[PDB]
Amino acid sequence: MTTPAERWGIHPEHFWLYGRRPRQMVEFDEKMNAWNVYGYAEAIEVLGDPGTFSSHMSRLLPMGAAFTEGDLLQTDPPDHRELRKLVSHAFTPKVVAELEPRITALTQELLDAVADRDTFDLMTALAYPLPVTVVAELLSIPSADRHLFEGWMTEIVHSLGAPMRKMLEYLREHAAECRRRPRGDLMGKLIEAERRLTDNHIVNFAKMLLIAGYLTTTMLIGNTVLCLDSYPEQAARVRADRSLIPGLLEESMRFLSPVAATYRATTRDVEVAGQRLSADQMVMVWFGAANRDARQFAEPELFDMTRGPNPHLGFGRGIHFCLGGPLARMEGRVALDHLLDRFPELYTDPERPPTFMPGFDTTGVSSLPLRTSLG
Ligand code: HEM
Ligand SMILES: [Mg+2]
Repeated sequence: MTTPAERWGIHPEHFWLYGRRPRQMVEFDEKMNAWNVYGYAEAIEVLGDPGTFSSHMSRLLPMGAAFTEGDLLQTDPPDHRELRKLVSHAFTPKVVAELEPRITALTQELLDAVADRDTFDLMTALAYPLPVTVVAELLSIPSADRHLFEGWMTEIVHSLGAPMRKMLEYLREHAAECRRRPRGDLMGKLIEAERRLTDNHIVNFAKMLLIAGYLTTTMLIGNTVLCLDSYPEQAARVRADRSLIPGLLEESMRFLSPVAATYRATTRDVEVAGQRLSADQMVMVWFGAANRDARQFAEPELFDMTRGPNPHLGFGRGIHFCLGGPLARMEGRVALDHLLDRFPELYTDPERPPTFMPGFDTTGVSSLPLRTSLG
């Protein structure tokens, strides 16, 4: 069975998508000026030692100058635990269950708009519009303004290979307005914590949460549909047994990891897998490669939606593991379950092929033209 990567030419430089094993699991990369970690055990070691492998990437900026406080992804212990503890109750299974009906209603509304189409782009119809609502609800952003965020996000991703300033100014005004009558929501918790967090900290957290929760989820949705198109026997079984959807989404994350790598900075000289890293060097931890390591996964080149256990690193591991995982799992499940209900047949179009997000550290669909019948 031809993989999505082979069929569509996904990230030829991500050699693990093509079954090739690294020469060694830790290796220095000249173009990025960074150490790459490709192995599962080595990724676990790096992720589990934040004292040596810092997430505060500003430490690598050259002599000179830088304000990332409030961004949990950039924050090391001891502040990391304190900031995460302040916000973590916004991400629980109880919150997931409270938001699920809203996500289901929005999914059905989005599908009504395309249900009669002969062809449509899954990404524009469903995968891009859906994931803003969760982040907007967490941040108490008015329903009126959520469209702004979809536009700004996709625009900024386009520029990278105006919208960011407008988004940040909205976020600063939103922080200032939320101080007027704070409520028992996440914005209020950020405001009330006690030094205290300033609007700069709150804007950093809000920008982080949009980066973290939007396009990742979009890619998960698109990637999973792409996998169903390439593995149609598995897709038929999913359609007939929707309890397979969660394991399908986990295998999609293992096989096409939306976050292909994260970043660390060494704080000291350190040896990993026989390699001598120096202090003040960048380390890229390639979740996508670790997710193909045959020391951990049997037949890692095969897409198997019933793989279980499936301890993939698509949501990370250790202190920074994805706080949004339960929300993302729900969004993917709701999107896929209703898509399959509304379209008894879906196919890619060899004349309008899928395209992929450009970032070298991502693995995901950016456009997915589909046909709703053959003919
Ligand atoms: C399938 C979709 C998603 C993927 C693949 C994903 C991937 C990741 C990964 C790999 C990390 C760890 C990064 C690191 O350790 O350096 C992470 C962290 C994070 N993600 Fe996600 N994520 C997803 C969905 C979400 C959603 C929906 C939210 C918001 C609810 C979110 C918010 C975050 C936050 C806040 C962090 C930082 C956690 C911390 O610093 O402790 N993510 N994500
Ligand atoms: Mg350093």
